[PDB]
Amino acid sequence: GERVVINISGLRFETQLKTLCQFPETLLGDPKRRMRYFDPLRNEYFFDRNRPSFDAILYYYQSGGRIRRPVNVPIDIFSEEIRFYQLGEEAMEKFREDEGFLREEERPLPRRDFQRQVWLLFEYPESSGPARGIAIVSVLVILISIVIFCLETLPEFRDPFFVVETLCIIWFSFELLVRFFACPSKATFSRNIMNLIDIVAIIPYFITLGTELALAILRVIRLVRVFRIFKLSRHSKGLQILGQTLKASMRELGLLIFFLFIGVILFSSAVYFAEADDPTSGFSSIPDAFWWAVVTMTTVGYGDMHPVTIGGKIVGSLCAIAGVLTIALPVPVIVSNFNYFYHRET
Amino acid sequence: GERVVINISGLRFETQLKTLCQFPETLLGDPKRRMRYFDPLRNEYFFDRNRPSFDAILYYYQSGGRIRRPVNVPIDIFSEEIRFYQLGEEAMEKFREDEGFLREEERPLPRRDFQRQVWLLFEYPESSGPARGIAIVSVLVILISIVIFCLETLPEFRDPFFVVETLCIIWFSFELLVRFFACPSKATFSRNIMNLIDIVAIIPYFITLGTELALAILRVIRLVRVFRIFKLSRHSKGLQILGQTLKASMRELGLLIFFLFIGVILFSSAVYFAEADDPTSGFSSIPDAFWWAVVTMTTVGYGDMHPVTIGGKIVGSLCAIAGVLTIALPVPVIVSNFNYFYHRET
Amino acid sequence: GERVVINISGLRFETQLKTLCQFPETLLGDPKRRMRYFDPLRNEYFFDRNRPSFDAILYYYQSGGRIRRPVNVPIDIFSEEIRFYQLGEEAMEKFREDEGFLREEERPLPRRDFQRQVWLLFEYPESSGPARGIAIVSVLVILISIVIFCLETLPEFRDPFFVVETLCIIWFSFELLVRFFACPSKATFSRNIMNLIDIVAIIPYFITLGTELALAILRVIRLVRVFRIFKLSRHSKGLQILGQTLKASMRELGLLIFFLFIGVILFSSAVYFAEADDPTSGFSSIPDAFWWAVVTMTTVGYGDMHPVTIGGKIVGSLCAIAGVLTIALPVPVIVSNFNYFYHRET
Amino acid sequence: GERVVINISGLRFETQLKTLCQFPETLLGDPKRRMRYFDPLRNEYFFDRNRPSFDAILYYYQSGGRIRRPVNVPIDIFSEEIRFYQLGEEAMEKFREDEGFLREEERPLPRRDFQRQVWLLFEYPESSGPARGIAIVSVLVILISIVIFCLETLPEFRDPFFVVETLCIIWFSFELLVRFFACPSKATFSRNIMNLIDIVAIIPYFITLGTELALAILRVIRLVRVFRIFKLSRHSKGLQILGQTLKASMRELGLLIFFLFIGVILFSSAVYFAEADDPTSGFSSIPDAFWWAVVTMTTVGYGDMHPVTIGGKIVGSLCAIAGVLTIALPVPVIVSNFNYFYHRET
Ligand SMILES: [K+]
Ligand SMILES: [K+]
Ligand SMILES: [K+]
Repeated sequence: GERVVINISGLRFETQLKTLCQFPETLLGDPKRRMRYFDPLRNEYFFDRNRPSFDAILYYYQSGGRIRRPVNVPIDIFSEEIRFYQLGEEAMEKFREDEGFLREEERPLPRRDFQRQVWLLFEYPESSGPARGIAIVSVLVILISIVIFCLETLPEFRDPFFVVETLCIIWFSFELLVRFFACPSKATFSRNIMNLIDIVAIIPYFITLGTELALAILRVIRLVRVFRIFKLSRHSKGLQILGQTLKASMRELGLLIFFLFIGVILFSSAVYFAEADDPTSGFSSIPDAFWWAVVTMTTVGYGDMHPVTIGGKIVGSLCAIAGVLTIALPVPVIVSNFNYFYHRET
Repeated sequence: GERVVINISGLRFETQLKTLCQFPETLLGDPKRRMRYFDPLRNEYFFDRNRPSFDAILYYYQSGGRIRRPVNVPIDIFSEEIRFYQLGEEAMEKFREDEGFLREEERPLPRRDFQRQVWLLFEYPESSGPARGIAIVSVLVILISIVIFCLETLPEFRDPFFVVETLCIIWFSFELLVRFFACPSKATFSRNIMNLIDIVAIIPYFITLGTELALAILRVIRLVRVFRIFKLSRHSKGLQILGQTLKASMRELGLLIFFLFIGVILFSSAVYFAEADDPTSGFSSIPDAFWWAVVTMTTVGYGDMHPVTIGGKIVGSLCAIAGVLTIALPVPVIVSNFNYFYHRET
Repeated sequence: GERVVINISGLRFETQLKTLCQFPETLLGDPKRRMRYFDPLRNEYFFDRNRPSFDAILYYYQSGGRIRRPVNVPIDIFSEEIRFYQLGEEAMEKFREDEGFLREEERPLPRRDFQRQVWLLFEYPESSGPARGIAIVSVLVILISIVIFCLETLPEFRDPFFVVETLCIIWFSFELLVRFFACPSKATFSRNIMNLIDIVAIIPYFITLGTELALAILRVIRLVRVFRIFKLSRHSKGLQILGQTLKASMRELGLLIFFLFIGVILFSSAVYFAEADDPTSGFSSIPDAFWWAVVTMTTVGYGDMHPVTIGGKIVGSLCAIAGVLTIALPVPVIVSNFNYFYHRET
Repeated sequence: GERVVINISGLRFETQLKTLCQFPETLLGDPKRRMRYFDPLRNEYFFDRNRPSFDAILYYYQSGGRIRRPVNVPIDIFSEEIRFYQLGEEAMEKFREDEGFLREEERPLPRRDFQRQVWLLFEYPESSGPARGIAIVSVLVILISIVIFCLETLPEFRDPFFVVETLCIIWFSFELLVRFFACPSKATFSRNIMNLIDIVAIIPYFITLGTELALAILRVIRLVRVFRIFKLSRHSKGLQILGQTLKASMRELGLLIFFLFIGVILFSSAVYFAEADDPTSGFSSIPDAFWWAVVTMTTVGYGDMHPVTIGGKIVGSLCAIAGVLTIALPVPVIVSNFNYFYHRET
């Protein structure tokens, strides 16, 4: 039933020896490290230190390791108070996990001299000079492949285009093979999103050459060749934050599309029933005002043609207001996700 | 005039025995449960516990049951401190009512073996496999009734449509009767909004069949058949949150419509008086610029036709600014109501 | 050099007798009211009370009347602690002036039996039944005068209109005379904004009748007859909050108009210089793209006609982005003013 | 091993004499200034003062000069507590640098009687009457030069314009020479942005006169004459805040333009591939839907012409939603920068 008096510069605390011996790897736990500060006469351990920090430290032992920082104590002061009390790296990364920093992982490096040099050359551009050369050459090759895609579909042209496209495909396949064979773990390579993007960027050229030298299919292939824009996400950090934002916000995008569908059916029905007994109106069905309701609710504008009645113009006024209301509701959640993932960098 | 000294790990509190005996059902109220911690020599009750939590607990007795959590104490720590002090379930749900959680109701179940099984089968879809089957069949029947409504009004057609519509009405009436006759309390059934929606979804078919086998009326009936979209609110949780948001925000919607009316009258008057002495302008009245002012203030756009004078274009510039200002003012209150009801789920 | 020990339920405070006698109208100031709580043996004044509240109360005397509420003490608890300490109504309305409530004025009533009855009948509608009758009759007369204004300017008509307009003017002048002759202070009557609005609502009828029974002038008079919409601000509380918002935000409205002017001159110059060597473009001057730049920056839309070059479409893309940026900057300050004046009601 | 007891009105603190002597220029550091408050009997220094402020002051010595204000202490109370403790102007501007006020610089004045008078006359308009006269004359000359620029390019005219333009250039060069020769430090003059703006405002007149009395070049010169709008930034404080905002937000503007480029390429590709097998569609290439995708994503509107298929209208619906999402993401960071630099004035 022995007690112990800990005096943090005038603010006197008291507890049991069991609570101090529950963590016998800290400053106050072992009976010899804390006799550094013991005063024989006053029977107390005088720590000329910080007082709100010590009431948080004393709660950590009582809570059996549950941790929190008081709201009136700054992070650096509390950090070096944890360090002074030598609570433990367990308690330190508990405090980090509690505050919410993502400082937990360090990705490995290949176990050889040759692999380490080519993997750090082709993967980490901040290292060397040749690394920045590979980065700038890669961004330029991606940009000219986009230009070749759009110029292919111009009507003055429809071969130099096949030669430029096959040079771009040679460079893409070359750096994909070099990145694959120089990686540390091949089990991780078929889980990165960017390596899947590079594979889908080089596939349709090879299947076109195969079936060409051996309706919906060829339209799918000509629209799947547009996924070479997403090869810029390796060199752009705002695009990676945009992908993280869009993955964290999938319920809000579904709600946006669902609310717009409900409003389009409702206001198309209303404007068609308001303009049926008028032979000079343009709405001939309810599936004919769908596009008018979409461009009125989003505020793009349908052009000169307008409802022609009085009830149709009252319905159009309500459609223009209701779209602003409908769209403005799930969008602050998506911009909060963006602000979170974006300022997480600092 | 006896005092009592309560020592929360060094932080010494003092009060009267009357204040402790005012709640004689707690830990400190009865004279035998709190002699667990009484120290005979120091004449104090040593609780090796949390200090800001205890100043809140000591205030609860003094305030005669008024409760609050200090701003520097987290909710779980204060919750188990209330639990340790055994303040009472009265004090615990007072603390819950103070913080503002809606954890108060549990809706009943029918008092029989048969009724409980069919009511939980047709009302709670998360229970069983047949429950999810009934849910998916119901959503599919609602969707094909919407498709039948719009395809009915196409002009290439205007019978398979009557057969599909009467099958949909048979399913709606069947599940309405099964939900009605299997419910616990029939006094609650004519107060849910969704049961009223189901009744209005099946009424106009039956009154059309009745008066057909026995202007504004038939137009009202053909526009009241569109309320089958709101039968999706039973299966969608975002739509229920949208209804709660729109009911909590009825003053702000009235202010939005009132501000837009004031602006439409004002800017229509101004643009007509700016373009009266010009024979090539299109505004022939003040009730002819109402629609131009609506689409300019909302930013939809009126199309190619524009004011034709210099004063008319100065008035149009001010209309385009004033609509943004007018609309942007009552909308943050509606999106705060949405964020409240939406994150209330977690 | 006498000290005094004040013991707030265990938390011991200490000060000088000079600091307590500096306010000798309070509980601790006079030497007989505070001997209610003095303990002769322990030489202290035991107040079984609230501890953070007492450190704020002890600071009030030291600061010579400067007051503040601690951030960890709620408003009702601190209010009744001020009341318990009987600091003074001076200190109580200092605390109210510090927190920022507008509970300071009570507007007078006429000093007679007859004047008090007609002034409360015609000014305060929440009193009686005839008061609500006068309110509803007034709103209906204002609404039919607005309808008469717009129907006057229709072209099928251009007398019942003169009879309806002269009945509306008789009612406006009647209630203006009754409100003027029944008011308590006639010095305040020519400072309310609403009485000036009523005078401007009845003036142009009388000057038209005078000069008619005795270009810019008559156009000014026909546009000054539109100020009868603002007679609804007496019966509407959202419109009064809108007027307070617009008066508090006059620097931000000037910045909005100035930023839009800078952008219109800049992008009109750029699009004209990008499309000068092309005979099929529509911009013939820099003062001919002013209206295109206004409707592109505000997002209303100019219609089918578009820049016709490549440099003109690059300039148009930048105009569409820059308007969103320019407009979005001074608008959160205006909506914060609105939220302040609007939630000030509760 | 001597200790010292400091009693802040009942709240007793304790520390070592080394910690107090570490700053021997303050109130508690020198052994004679603090014997003002020493009580010989109780062996303590009684400061009838503020208690949370003193725990912050005691931490300052322990942290070796690191400073912070507690979150529960207001700024004026803590300021005069620092002043009472005479911590030092070093500690006072450390506290100011910690809170984040920009009260650090005072710009010099010329070292002569004549230079000081003309520099304060032509640079500081708030001083005198002639200073405000120079300010109003300068703003009027800038405004008529803008009017001359636009009226020059009207087609009814294309000499009074050369005379008005040469008078404006004489005034600009005159005040530039007077401001240059009367300044204190000529090393600072070629680093202000506004003096560079004045030089670029007077250059192209002189090079036109030189090469005229001695394609892309003359188009560059006729578009560089538009930089006379930015001479209003000396007389306008909202424009200076806009320039500070736009310089602090250069990463967010690049992200806005990059996200819009990605979306334009994506939705142009999709709408062209959705409308290729239809001879009545208007999209003939992917570089022909670029402008439609820009005006649909920004909500300006493309006019009457619309996608003509069903897949094209589904793609157009997604384009109209995706632009709102894309644009709304980096814009709250720019408006937070604006609010910061704008309310920094108060
Ligand atoms: K538009
Ligand atoms: K728009
Ligand atoms: K349009």
